[PDB]
Amino acid sequence: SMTSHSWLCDGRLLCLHDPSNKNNWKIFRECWKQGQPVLVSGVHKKLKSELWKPEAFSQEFGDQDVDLVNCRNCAIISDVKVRDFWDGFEIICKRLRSEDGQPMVLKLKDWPPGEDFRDMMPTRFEDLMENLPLPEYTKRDGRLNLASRLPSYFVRPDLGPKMYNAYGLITAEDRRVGTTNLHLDVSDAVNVMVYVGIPIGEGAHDEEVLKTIDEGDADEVTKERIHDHKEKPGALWHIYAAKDAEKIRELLRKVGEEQGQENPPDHDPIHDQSWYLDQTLRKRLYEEYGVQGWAIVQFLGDAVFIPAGAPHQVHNLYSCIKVAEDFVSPEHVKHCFRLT
Ligand SMILES: O=C(C1CC1)N1CCN(c2ccc(F)cc2)CC1
Ligand SMILES: [Cl-]
Ligand SMILES: [Cl-]
Ligand SMILES: [Cl-]
Ligand SMILES: [Cl-]
Ligand SMILES: [Mn+2]
Repeated sequence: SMTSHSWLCDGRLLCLHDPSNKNNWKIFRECWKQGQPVLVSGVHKKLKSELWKPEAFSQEFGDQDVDLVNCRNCAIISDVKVRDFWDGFEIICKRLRSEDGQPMVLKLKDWPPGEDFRDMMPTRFEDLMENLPLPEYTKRDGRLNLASRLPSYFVRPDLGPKMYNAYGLITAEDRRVGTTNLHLDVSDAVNVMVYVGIPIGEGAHDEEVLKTIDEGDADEVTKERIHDHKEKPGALWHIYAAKDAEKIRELLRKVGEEQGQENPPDHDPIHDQSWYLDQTLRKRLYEEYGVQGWAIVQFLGDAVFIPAGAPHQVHNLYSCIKVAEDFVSPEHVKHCFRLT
């Protein structure tokens, strides 16, 4: 039977089922006030699916100049055509290769660049913004979005949205690497999975995806969305409460020292965006510092709500197109205030 919502993460994560329900705020707002992330499923069913395909981005924008990142070693691939990224999104034999002859796991950096999404892609901008869940929080002009209403004593987010495009991580060694490393944002954000590409050529890599989800500490209900309903899983997230940020900094200063980094005792390993918490580090965070997180699998059409100040990291299971919008809720405005 169709229900308003369910619980993931053993009761600690709200999952809303109807992305456009006029009464969603009644279920959402107490979870949000307590500083929890929230998941909303079904956004893909509201979108024009033809606007969000990798082949359309290549045909329309392929001659633009961009930089890529090799996710395995952080090497920057400078000044290539954006088609060189898109044409290998799902077809492994078309991907740029490393010196060892293997196909690379690539991230497309800063594309579209800066605040240019709306100017470059007006039809896509309209399709995303008209179908965001919790529209009084998430729309530029929402009644509960303070972004356009605050003075300079507050850090204001850029004009969005922003697109996040990267291949899936593939090997046993890739399990310890991030697509996006551990960091925090001073605004709230909603991140929508608009396309998942499951490749061909090495298309049989479904086994290491199951081991990554399991070792990623995913709950038993999350493990059922695959096996029972064959939804397409895009990315594995870990999110931590804003109140636990300093304890995470203490763990990472101690691990940097153990590994022979030479950092002043005050440097900020979260702002540095240089760490990915693998199974070993997540267990050490729990056991040595008392900190538990939320392990979330973002399927096609899932929207992830990330609270301001909450440290978070992202590991792509398959090739993902994500679109995210920043907003400033009244519940979390303290995180962008410039005093005390
Ligand atoms: O000099 C370099 C690397 C430092 C960037 N490259 C030229 C050769 N490339 C290549 C790899 C596999 C292959 F089948 C053909 C060519 C890899 C990239
Ligand atoms: Cl908070
Ligand atoms: Cl467009
Ligand atoms: Cl709302
Ligand atoms: Cl990163
Ligand atoms: Mn972020």
